[PDB]
Amino acid sequence: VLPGLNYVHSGFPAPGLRQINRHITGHDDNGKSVFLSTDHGDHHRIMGEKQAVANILYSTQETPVQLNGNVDIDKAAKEEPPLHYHNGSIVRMIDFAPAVESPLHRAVSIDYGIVVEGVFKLVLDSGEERIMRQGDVSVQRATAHKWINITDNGTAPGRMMWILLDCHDVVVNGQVMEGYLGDLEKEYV
Amino acid sequence: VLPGLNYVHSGFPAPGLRQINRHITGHDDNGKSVFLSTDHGDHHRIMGEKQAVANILYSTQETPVQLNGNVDIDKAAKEEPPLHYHNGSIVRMIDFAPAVESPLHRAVSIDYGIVVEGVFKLVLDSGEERIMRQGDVSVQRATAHKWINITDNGTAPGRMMWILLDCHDVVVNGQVMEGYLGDL
Amino acid sequence: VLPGLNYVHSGFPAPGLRQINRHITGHDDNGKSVFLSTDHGDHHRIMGEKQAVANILYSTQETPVQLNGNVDIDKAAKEEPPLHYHNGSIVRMIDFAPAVESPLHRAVSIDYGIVVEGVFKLVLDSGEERIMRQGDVSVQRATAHKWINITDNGTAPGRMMWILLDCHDVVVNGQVMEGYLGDL
Amino acid sequence: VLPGLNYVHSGFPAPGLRQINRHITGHDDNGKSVFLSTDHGDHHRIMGEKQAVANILYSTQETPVQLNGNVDIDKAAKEEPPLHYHNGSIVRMIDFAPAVESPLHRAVSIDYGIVVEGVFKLVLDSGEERIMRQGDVSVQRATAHKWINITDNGTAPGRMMWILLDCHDVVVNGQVMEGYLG
Amino acid sequence: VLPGLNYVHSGFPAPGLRQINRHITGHDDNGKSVFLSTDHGDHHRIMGEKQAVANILYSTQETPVQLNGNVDIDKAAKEEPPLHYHNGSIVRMIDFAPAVESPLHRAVSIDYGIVVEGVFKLVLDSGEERIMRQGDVSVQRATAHKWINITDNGTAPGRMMWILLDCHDVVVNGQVMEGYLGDLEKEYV
Amino acid sequence: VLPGLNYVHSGFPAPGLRQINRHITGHDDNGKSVFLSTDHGDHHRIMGEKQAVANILYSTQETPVQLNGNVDIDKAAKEEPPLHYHNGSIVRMIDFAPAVESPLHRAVSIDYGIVVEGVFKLVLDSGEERIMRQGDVSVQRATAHKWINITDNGTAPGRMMWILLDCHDVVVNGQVMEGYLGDL
Repeated sequence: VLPGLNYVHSGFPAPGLRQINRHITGHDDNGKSVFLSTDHGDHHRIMGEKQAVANILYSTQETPVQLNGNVDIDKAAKEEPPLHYHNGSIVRMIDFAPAVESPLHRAVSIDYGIVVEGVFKLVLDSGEERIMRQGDVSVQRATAHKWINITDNGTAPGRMMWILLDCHDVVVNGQVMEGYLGDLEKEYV
Repeated sequence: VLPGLNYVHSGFPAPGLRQINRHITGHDDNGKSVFLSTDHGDHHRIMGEKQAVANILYSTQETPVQLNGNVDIDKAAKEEPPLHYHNGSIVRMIDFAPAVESPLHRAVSIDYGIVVEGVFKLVLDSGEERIMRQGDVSVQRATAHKWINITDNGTAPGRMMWILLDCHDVVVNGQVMEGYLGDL
Repeated sequence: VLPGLNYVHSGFPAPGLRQINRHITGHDDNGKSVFLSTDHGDHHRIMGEKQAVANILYSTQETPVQLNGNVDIDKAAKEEPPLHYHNGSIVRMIDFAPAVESPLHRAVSIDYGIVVEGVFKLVLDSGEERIMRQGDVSVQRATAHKWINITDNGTAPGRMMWILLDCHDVVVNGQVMEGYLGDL
Repeated sequence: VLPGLNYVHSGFPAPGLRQINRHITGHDDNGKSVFLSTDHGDHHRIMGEKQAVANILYSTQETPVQLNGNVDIDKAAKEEPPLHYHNGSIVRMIDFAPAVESPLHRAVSIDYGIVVEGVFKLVLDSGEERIMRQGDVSVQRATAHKWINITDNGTAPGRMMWILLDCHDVVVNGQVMEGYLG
Repeated sequence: VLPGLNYVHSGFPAPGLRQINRHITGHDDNGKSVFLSTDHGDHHRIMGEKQAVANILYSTQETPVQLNGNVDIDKAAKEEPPLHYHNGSIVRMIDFAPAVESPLHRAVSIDYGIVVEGVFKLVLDSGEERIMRQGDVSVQRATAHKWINITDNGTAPGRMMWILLDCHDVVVNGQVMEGYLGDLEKEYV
Repeated sequence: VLPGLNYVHSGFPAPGLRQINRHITGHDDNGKSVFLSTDHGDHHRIMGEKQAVANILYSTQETPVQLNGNVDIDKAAKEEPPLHYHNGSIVRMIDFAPAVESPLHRAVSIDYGIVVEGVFKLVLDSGEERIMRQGDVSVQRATAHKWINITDNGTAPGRMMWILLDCHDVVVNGQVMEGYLGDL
């Protein structure tokens, strides 16, 4: 019995989770600050056997970010970003079906994670774990981890949000700690 | 009478809001991923007349981030960051006392904002406004803006979180839109 | 200014409200009771200027209900039902944008209503009114009424669910109280 | 050992669940739509060894419903309805004590069910199941089933509401699927 | 318009508020500690025009309390208690209909109060005021005050609990701050 | 492993629970009722290996309480109170870390306890148990017991509040039911 099989029958948001509002601000051609768009995000991707849906709320591809000509908005909208942009950022929101586990993986990236709804178990490859509840924040520094939805004893969906930044390769005793994705590689090709 | 006057009496968290847990992961000498610390953030700063309190959960000063020797941790904890870091990031959580309202201002920054708890009204300098409830996200693109806590008709506290990133100067029709800190 | 202009930007569900699961049971080869469908409902209809979205959870067009060969399933899915079915039922769920309110209307219908999420004001053409919160239940006996979403002082979406049954024309003082659809 | 033994100690509502409002509208003598009632429902019945309590919010005994002279209100309040009405409807609300199970049963009836509070498990006679959280909707088409209240790992109460309508008898492979009460 | 007119149609609890569980413990004839009762409280009382309902969870009429022979249980169930007991305690829970105000009054007793559900406003005779949300605690030291239910802009019910203990008379510069109940004398003894 | 080991890293409130407002009223020099203080309680005390934290909201030391000259306020602030006060009262609030248990103990006092947030299990020395959810009240009459935090399957913090009053020694079969603190 695979957890969360076919739970996500309508893309984002997953059943039991609220639809969201993404506001994007900008400047008109008279210098006034205006609201450019209100939507449900972008680049909704169904993951696993319909066990989770991802939602890319924004992305940047350069540092510092160029906002003139609304170039940043169109680079974010015209292409589905990969796991992680070099010298840039991605804001990734994921809806988890009940009891759904992500594979133990490592992205070479510093990742600010915040639980938006539910309870999540952050497990590392050393066995160490932390239970993270709503509002809890993590600073994942290119470490090997897996995320586990444990909301209501594995019967409720949960939602998490990540802001992924670029990092240099972590070296420990002259050895580069290599990034790997396991079963998550099929979800970003 | 000033909104939120002497509401925050014990720093972070503000009355009515929950204490947080911040987890920072790292690497041990053998090469396994380990949890380096669990705490309530860093560099708490009272704002206004005890009308708010800020919480700096992390910050980076270069891109790509240098993680070796835990130097990112050291820089993040050594000194309180300014409004915004060139070629870097800041995670800033803020608790608002009831009905507390920020000054109209512009930071030359792109800001990812999420409403962690409460109901906030985002006001831009053109009068355009959007009410933001828990879970709603904004991409503030170097815009002159104002944040208003309106949770439960101005009787409850609210909490926001921003991730502030470095951007180039926004130039509209030849004129640099310069950022002002302002005051109400 | 319209109460909910362009709030519902992605159909059902409305922003701030949860996606649902609709489960339909049935019988298989050898008379085992099984699940036939788990979906988001059927017959989504944007109402107003994206001020509301309606969801038809189920409907029947006859009494008693004919279930053999799954004909009630086919009828319920093959065509979007009207306001109400003669000799039938409709399970219609509606999401209201903030402060959105229905026009003063009458249906020749006995409607069971339950507030699923939010707070609503039910006003009759007499002026009498009642505030209904979650779990509260209404039996509208072919009366002329309004529904006003008032959740969080007009800043939060709400959701109602109705079961609409057919009824005979109500007659007062020899007058048939004619149903009218008001504005919408 | 019994899941909800002696939990419901004051009728409706059960400990941990909210008291409700039921509003019934009607017409006065000059045609104005007015409110006739505000109460806690009707025909409250304790079930089992005080493991649950039912609340009948309304019922109709004919289709289409006859509203004139308020004879429907009279019929709905004068006698406790049975499990279901022929050519009729019943709105039944049930507060489940923690972990309380419903017996495996079948009624010849189409039931619209909505979780009002808590988390329930819907098990059918073939073993298949679906977990239903607040706001989820089920259409029970004369199938054999049970309801298990699993709210907060069996330590919290939950509340369901059903609208039971009449159906024709279900025949599969020439056999009429009989009802039973387990 | 009377704020909570005919809102409490079925006594305790008020519509929109939860029925409760009061557990009372004691000792068996063998010295082991046991649960003596589980119920919805005692001495339910409708206040005003079905505008509120009180629920007296327990009371004591002596200091220190005598628990032998269960005489404190019988004394608490035998009579409905007055506003406050001399040399004793009263745990009074009150369900407020939406927007219901208590009258300005002064009970000569120190009252611990906690908001159980909703948002209440505590206004004092000088006009000073505090908004009290679920979880907040007030220590009422024989002051003249009034409680206002403002839950969800006066459209939702709320619930307060109090523990009323005996105090001496408050004397300010020779003057006795005398008790008075205003409109609330209707609802006691 | 020890439940809640090092969970409460920043005193009161524990991570996951809200900061509180304690309001104390009194009289000014003219005889008007005014608010004397708005704070987070008093006498915060960590318990166990950072597994819980207690917050003494108020206390009295005499019956009836003396309030003139604010003597009761001073007596409540100047000393951290013991387990219970003779002829007096203690309002004790305690924040439990996930899955945290108190030892089987007896205090010779009558305790008015309410669940502020979470779910607790009250186990008595006879093995009988009750599950108490938010808003439920217990009257403890000098009985041997223990408190278990079972909030969200042992993974969430909980909060109780007691009011302890003095009581005469309980005698059962000519033997005094001695109080004891216990050892896990």
